[PDB]
Amino acid sequence: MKELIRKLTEAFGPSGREEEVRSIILEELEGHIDGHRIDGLGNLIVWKGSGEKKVILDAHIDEIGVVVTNVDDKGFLTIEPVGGVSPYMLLGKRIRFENGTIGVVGMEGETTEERQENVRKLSFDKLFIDIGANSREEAQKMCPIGSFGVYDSGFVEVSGKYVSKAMDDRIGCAVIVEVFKRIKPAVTLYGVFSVQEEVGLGYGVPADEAIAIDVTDSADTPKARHAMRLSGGPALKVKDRASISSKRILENLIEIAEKFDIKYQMEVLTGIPSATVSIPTRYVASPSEMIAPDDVEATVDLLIRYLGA
Amino acid sequence: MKELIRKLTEAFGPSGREEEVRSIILEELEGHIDGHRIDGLGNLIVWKGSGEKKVILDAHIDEIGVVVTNVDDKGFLTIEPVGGVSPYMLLGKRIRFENGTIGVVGMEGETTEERQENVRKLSFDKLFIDIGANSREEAQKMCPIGSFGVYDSGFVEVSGKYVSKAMDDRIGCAVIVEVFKRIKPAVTLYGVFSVQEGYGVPADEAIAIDVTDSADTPKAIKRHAMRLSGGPALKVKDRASISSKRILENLIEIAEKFDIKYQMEVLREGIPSATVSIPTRYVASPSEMIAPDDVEATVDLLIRYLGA
Repeated sequence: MKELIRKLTEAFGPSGREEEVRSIILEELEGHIDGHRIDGLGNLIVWKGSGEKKVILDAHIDEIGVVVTNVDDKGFLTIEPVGGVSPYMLLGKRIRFENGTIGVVGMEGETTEERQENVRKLSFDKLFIDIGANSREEAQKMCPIGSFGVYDSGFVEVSGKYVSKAMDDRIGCAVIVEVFKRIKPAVTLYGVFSVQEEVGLGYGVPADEAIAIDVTDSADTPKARHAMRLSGGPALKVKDRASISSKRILENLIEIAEKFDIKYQMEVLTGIPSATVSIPTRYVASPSEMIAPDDVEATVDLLIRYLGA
Repeated sequence: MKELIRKLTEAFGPSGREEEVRSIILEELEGHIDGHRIDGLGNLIVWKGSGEKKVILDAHIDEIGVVVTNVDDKGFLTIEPVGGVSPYMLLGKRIRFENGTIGVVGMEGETTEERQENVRKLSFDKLFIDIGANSREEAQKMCPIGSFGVYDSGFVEVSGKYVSKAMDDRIGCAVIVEVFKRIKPAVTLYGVFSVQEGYGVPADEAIAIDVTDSADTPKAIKRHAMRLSGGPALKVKDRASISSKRILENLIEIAEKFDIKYQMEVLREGIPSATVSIPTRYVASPSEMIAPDDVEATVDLLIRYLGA
């Protein structure tokens, strides 16, 4: 499953331009789905099987990033965040744009003191991106205003661990894709690959259950609520104010996991019945998000036992 | 071109399941092309010629339709649209599915009172499709969830006009096919028959063969001014590059010189582009109408411009 994860995490698809991720999902699903449609609202819906129960599995395909907002007369670009990206993750980083263009992130500051003051309280109007252009006009042909860029970071193996950009939520996408690749479904199985709605503001199909496959913070680094750990298994979410029928879903998955010796952890926080299953991830919103591949496999196991028979 | 247009418009090809459209196009182009390929999404790319200038002609092969989202206990189907299909265009119609199955669209609410307050606020969950099934089991075996359907309408002549489903954009597909059938190319000519909307074709120019609304009906949309028998419609894009405007200027001189009828359609852009459109009445209904002379004038225009 390693190559599927590389391809998905490495895909270009910031909130706004996810279309290359949709192509990668579909080509990976070629031969494993009975059909696919992109519904009115930007969603790739795929399906397999014909059981009476209709189960949806949903992961979102957009990643955090940057959008170009101005260009200056020397060809330096002004950027603002897309999704929850911190400027501290951007100092000295390279950024990939849609056309292949690579840019370098720098920070303003006339004097040694002015630059240390800027890093103490860093803001996106003290950053710039350098794409090698010399003129406002040479830069606008390469990356015009409104262009999206992403971490120019790719997938690598650190010991057991898998590290890449955009584990949140390309790993959820990979879990769904690998379920469709392996499953003989006892249900009518939908795979829904959504775009997150921008924060200043329902599926195309009726189903009986929907299971969101997400990323959850793995709080097992230095100086760290009985929270989620890498290699603890998939994190089954305990949501307050869940319905009878949602709670039944959660109890199913638990029983499946115990019955089959599938490691899992229970995650407590501090209309179609729904559950949430999350992959524990270190360093969310950085260029080197980290997962344990045994949790990813544990998660595919659990969903195949639950939906496959 | 009459049989070409009948075959293409009547073909089954809703977004996703276009194999019959692709197969008919290739059948019509046998011996007229130098090669083809079907890409990963289902775009068909064909080529003819070896001139220095490379021109892509592009039309899209998918049509509007419905998708089966549920089956009930007595075999009736629930549907959602695929493309811009209006629930009022589905009242009383037949829908044809990929295996030949035919369904009748009905609307819920027996009482004559609820029937006329549904058709005020009509919605796809007031609709069902009857395929003569008597249970979910019959019905799911004929037509599983996720099955696609199209209008069950075919080609007819209406006093010198042609009427069919999916003129948008099978008529653009027949324009491309006919150009390749007739032309001695001076360019390297590519034909791209696209799926849901680079193609891996490096290309000097690209001309979209589309459908435009013919606003020459009673109380027609005021904004539109294109007309059947007015010729191919040449899109004026307010924001065209020098090279895109160069293409449009080239088409106007061809049409003026060879006495071809044409009309001007007025309101990251890398590959230079222009748009040539067939004026069409009743787009998105089972009975879209074109004038064959616009189609022939469009074919004429492209052949005088791209070779002979």
